[PDB]
Amino acid sequence: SVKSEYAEAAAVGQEAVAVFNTMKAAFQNGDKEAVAQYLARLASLYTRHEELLNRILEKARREGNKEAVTLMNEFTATFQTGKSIFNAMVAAFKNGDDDSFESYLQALEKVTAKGETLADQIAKAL
Ligand SMILES: Cc1c(C(=O)O)cnn1-c1ccccc1
Repeated sequence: SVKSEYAEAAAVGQEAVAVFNTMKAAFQNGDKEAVAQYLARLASLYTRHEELLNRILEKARREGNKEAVTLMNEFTATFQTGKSIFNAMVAAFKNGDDDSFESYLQALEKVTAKGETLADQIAKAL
């Protein structure tokens, strides 16, 4: 069901949360080789989540489920905001710009928390 599919996407999202916080600790401690590997892991996790979310949105549209479509349109738009900030963080790491990295890390935390306040409504609508 789209709902088992939603729970699958939610767990993948949670895996990125977990890896992100381990990565933030590694960044603070100065362990750049660890950060590099976590950033690759996260890229894969975020690419996977994006794919699952598009499949859920496409299934909502074929169902003609208007409230689910509306909420997933908003949620996916916010996801692209996170994606752009994440890509900028990765570039700041590549450039050795720790100031920008710290900034982007903070901004991403605020974007993802705001984004996840839509989850309750998505789950009831799907
Ligand atoms: C997971 C997520 C959300 C959310 O879960 O609401 C909002 N943006 N992002 C995101 C974070 C990093 C990369 C791409 C997207």
